[PDB]
Amino acid sequence: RMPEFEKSKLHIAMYPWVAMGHITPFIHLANELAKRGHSISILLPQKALLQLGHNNLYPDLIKFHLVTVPQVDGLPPGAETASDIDITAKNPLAIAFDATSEQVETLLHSLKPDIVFYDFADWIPKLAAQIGFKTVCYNVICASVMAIGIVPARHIPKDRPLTEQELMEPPRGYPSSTVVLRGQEALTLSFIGMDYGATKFDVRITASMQGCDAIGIRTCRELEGPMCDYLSAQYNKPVFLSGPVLPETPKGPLEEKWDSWLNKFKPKSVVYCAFGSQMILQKNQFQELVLGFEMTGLPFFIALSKPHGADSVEEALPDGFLERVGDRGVVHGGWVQQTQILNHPSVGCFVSHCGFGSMWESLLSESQIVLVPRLADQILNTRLLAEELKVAVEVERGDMGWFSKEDLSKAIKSVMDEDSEVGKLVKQNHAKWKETLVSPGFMDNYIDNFIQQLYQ
Repeated sequence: RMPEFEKSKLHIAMYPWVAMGHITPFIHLANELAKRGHSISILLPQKALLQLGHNNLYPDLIKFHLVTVPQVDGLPPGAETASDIDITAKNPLAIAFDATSEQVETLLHSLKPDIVFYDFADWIPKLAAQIGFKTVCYNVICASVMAIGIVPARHIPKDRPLTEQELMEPPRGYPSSTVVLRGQEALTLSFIGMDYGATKFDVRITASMQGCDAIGIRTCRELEGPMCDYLSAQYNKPVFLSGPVLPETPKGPLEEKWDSWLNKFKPKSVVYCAFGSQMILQKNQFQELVLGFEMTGLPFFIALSKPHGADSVEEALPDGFLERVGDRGVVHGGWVQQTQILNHPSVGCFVSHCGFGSMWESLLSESQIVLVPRLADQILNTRLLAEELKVAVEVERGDMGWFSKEDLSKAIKSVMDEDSEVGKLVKQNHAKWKETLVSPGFMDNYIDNFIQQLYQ
């Protein structure tokens, strides 16, 4: 036997893409790593520090280092993150981001970290070779959108935009016939061939992936093992999984008004619906939605933003809706405590867009899962949950993402009717999966095994 000793802690630096949606998960990962004693240097612009710094739970070990984003052609005056731009400024922000290379080179030279985590900064490997650190290309998304998009096995012609049936065809070798985009959904993958600064996106991501020592993904073998294996083979790189790195669930009690309203109903009977804080619907689609909920005859709590055009949610509701729904249903256009609502024992169904966080809140809950995705990562997550694992159902679509009230109602009723065979299938499968994903230590073991891989 060699004697025990206390393995020495790592210093890890992170330079994530300058979006609140990229930085926040890097911080949550930082917290899990610092919890185990490791040191983390996170490089970010000051507006991000201002908005997100509160998320750092271990300031003795997690330090923030400011990175001034240069001014360039096309860039709004004070802009440091994607929160400060419209989609017409995407390339200035990318060019500006790439122009932070000198300022981060200096910081990394000064900090001398063991490992650096990055995503969109494909020039970080060049610096690794200079300064002598290892790199992980850490992706805060699911493996499937990575596997189906920018891999060597997909030819992406550099002169013209990609076409619908090209985008719709998975790369050769892609290990699923279920977790795929159908027809017009392919269009949502268009970003893979787009421009993103001086270069196209696929060139940047191909370089990030090819240049790293390991690929990191915010996911699990149990859900996306084959996808991870596929990526590994495509880039000839190891793939380290962190697990989903979910933040500490907000405790704090539920607003008295909503709790009393929910207590009016039988256990596991209310349908809750939210598509997260980004998305906003067209007025007619919003009206199909609420009517779809009326048709179910079930009680319902809808937390959606007022649609484009309207002055409030009340204004947007079709004629007579409030009167005939009365007790049964709420349509709230402001912020709600999503977590505490889903945990109310009266809630029994969650209708969501299958964004990353909502996917995981769904999988970990006791409610049945109904899915209405918009973006490529959301559709792919949805295929995983509804087609492949069958722990959820997905609402059918049409042109432009349209969903019928008939289909929305049918889906909700299909999982809430006690005699529905589809509903029993998804309920039992969901319970099997939940049991695996909350078995004690499951998340911590992902983190601890991730750290072990970092040590190599």
